[PDB]
Amino acid sequence: EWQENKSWNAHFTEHKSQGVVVLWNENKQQGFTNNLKRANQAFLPASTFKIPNSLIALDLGVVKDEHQVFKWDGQTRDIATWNRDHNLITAMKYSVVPVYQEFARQIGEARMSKMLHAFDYGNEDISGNVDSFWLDGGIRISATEQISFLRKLYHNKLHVSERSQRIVKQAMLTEANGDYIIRAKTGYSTRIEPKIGWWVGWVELDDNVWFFAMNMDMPTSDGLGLRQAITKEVLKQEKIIP
Amino acid sequence: AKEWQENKSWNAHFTEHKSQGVVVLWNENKQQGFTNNLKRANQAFLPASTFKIPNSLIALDLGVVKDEHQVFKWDGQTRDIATWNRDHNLITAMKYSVVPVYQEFARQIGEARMSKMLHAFDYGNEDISGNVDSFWLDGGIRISATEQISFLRKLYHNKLHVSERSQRIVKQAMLTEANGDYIIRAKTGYSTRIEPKIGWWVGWVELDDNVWFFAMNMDMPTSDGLGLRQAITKEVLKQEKIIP
Ligand SMILES: *C(=O)[C@H]([C@@H](C)O)[C@@]1(C)CC(S[C@@H]2CN[C@H](C(=O)N(C)C)C2)=C(C(=O)O)N1
Ligand SMILES: *C(=O)[C@H]([C@@H](C)O)[C@@]1(C)CC(S[C@@H]2CN[C@H](C(=O)N(C)C)C2)=C(C(=O)O)N1
Ligand SMILES: [Ca+2]
Ligand SMILES: [Ca+2]
Ligand SMILES: [Ca+2]
Ligand SMILES: [Cl-]
Ligand SMILES: [Cl-]
Ligand SMILES: [Cl-]
Ligand SMILES: [Cl-]
Repeated sequence: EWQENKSWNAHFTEHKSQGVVVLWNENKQQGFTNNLKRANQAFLPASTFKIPNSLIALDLGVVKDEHQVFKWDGQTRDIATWNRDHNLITAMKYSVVPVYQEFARQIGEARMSKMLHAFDYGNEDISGNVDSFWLDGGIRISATEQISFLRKLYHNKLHVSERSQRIVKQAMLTEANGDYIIRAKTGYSTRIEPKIGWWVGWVELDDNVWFFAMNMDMPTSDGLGLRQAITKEVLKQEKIIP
Repeated sequence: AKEWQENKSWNAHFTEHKSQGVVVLWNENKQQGFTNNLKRANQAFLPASTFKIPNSLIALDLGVVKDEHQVFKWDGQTRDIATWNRDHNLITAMKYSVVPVYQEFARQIGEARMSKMLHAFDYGNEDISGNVDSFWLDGGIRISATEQISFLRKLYHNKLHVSERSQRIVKQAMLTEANGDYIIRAKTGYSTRIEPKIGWWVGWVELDDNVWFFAMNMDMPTSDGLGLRQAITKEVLKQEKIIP
C-alpha cells in the first residue's frame, strides 16, 4: 500500500521549500512519501512529458532510432543548447522542447490521445494546442501516477513495441556508477500556476529497483538544483544509495 | 581504412607506472585510429573476461538467456570471489564478471553454434579449440586490441549477425559509467591461466557529438596493477581532451 513518513518533510524545510517525494520499492511492492495529499495532486507534466512523447514518436516511426538527426528549425531560442541539431539522446539530455513539439505535431491529436489513453497516463486529457498541451493545456499527472507509468515502462508493459521502450530507457540514462544507475527526467513547469519542479525516474540497484517521483514549488529558477538534491537526501537517509 | 597513427607520447603513461602495454583509440566521426604501439596493437591475446561480450550476444540470440532479468541460480559452490556466490542476472553477471554463469552459457550454446557465430562475427582468430566452457580462458581463441575495436564498432552500430534486440541488451549490460559529460560502455579482463598474464579494458566513450572506441591491454604480472587498466586509458583520454 502506501506509508506516510513525515520525517522527510525536514528535507524540504531544511531548504525552505515545499514539495513531495514519492518512493516505490519494487521488490516489496510498497510505497512511501512525506505527503499523501500532494503525492496524489495532479500537475502539468511539462518536460517529463518527453518520456511518453518519445515512446509514441518511436512506436509510430516519427523517430526511426536514437541516431536520427532532427535539424534545428533555425529559430534562435534562449537556451543555447537548443540552437543546434539533435538526436533523441541529446534532445532528452538537453530537454530540447522544439524537437518534441515537432514530434507532437507529426504524431497528431488523434494518435496522441489514443496512445495516452492506452498508457493510462495521468488524466489522459490533451485539450489545448497539439504542440503545447503538456505545457499549458489540460493534461495533469500526479507523482503517484508518474510512478505507475514508469513501472510499466521499466517492465516493457506499455502498449508499444519492446524496442521503443528499450530506446527510451536508454535515452533516460542520467547517472551510472558502481553503486547504482539512475534513469530519470527533470521538469520545470512555468506556464501555469503553481510553478513547480519535477524529477521522476528510478534507481537500479543490484537486487532491487526504487522508483521515484518528486515535485516541489519553484517560484524562481534559483531552486532548480533542489529537485535532485532533496531526492538524493531522501534516498541516502533510506540507505538506497551511499 | 585510413592508416593508423602512432602517438609515442602515450608511452609516458605506461613508463610512469613501470608498465608495458598498448592503448588503441578510434575516433568514429573521423574514422581514424590512434595507438602508442602499432605492433602490440595488432598482437592477439586470450580475450578472457572480455569474451563475456560475444558470449552474452550469442546466448541472447539463441534464447539461452531470455532477457536481462532472468535469474541464474548460484550452483552452491563457494568460490573465492564472494560476489559470485549468489544468484545473478545478465546485468550483475557482467558487472561482477561471474565466470561460472558464462561457462554455463557456453555449454548450452555448444561447440557448433558458438563456432558458427564467432565466424559470423569475425571475432579474433575464430578458433575455439579447447573445452567449450573455457576456450577463451585457456584454449585457442586470440584477439588483438585492433580486432576488439572492429568487433565493438559492429556492436555499436547493431551490425553483428544477431538480432538488434540482443545487441541493445548487451550494450545496456556493458554500461560502466555515466555522467553529464560522457557515457562509458566497456568490459574489463584479466587473463591468468596462460602466460603472458595481461589486463584488458575494451569499450567506448559516448560523447554528445562523437563516439571514441578504445581497447587496451597491458602486462599484469601481479594483481596490484589492475587499476591501471582504467587509469592509463583515462589519462590517455584526458590527454587527447576526449573527456575532461
Ligand atoms: C521542462 O520541464 C522545461 C521546459 C518545458 O521549458 C525545461 C526544458 C526547462 C528546464 S529549466 C531551465 C533550462 N535549462 C536550465 C536547467 O534545466 N537546469 C537544470 C539549470 C534552466 C528544465 C528542467 O527540468 O530543469 N526543463
Ligand atoms: C576475466 O577477465 C577474469 C576471469 C577470467 O577470472 C575476471 C573475472 C577476473 C577479474 S579481476 C579480479 C576479480 N574481480 C576484480 C576486478 O578487478 N574486477 C574489475 C571484476 C579483481 C576480472 C575483471 O573484469 O577485472 N575479470
Ligand atoms: Ca485510463
Ligand atoms: Ca529491462
Ligand atoms: Ca598514470
Ligand atoms: Cl517538453
Ligand atoms: Cl502493470
Ligand atoms: Cl568469462
Ligand atoms: Cl543504457
